[PDB]
Amino acid sequence: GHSKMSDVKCTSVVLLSVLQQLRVESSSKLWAQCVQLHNDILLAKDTTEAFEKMVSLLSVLLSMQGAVDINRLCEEMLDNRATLQ
Repeated sequence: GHSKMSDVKCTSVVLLSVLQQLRVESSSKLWAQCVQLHNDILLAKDTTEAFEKMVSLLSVLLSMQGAVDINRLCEEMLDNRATLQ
């Protein structure tokens, strides 16, 4: 059974077309541990602050994934997205 967001065309595509598109390469159960939750995150709040935070998770998670400096020098796409993302 689907917990939320049951067939809405672009469940498990949107964040793959943005984050892993260049940041995180391909196939990491590590990264997927947040790429799962992004699918549910689309109905978090409102279409902005939902999807926004769906990008948030992975940007923090990229640290354990292999990053040391990808917060601050990347906040230009999160904080200068939305002062929120």
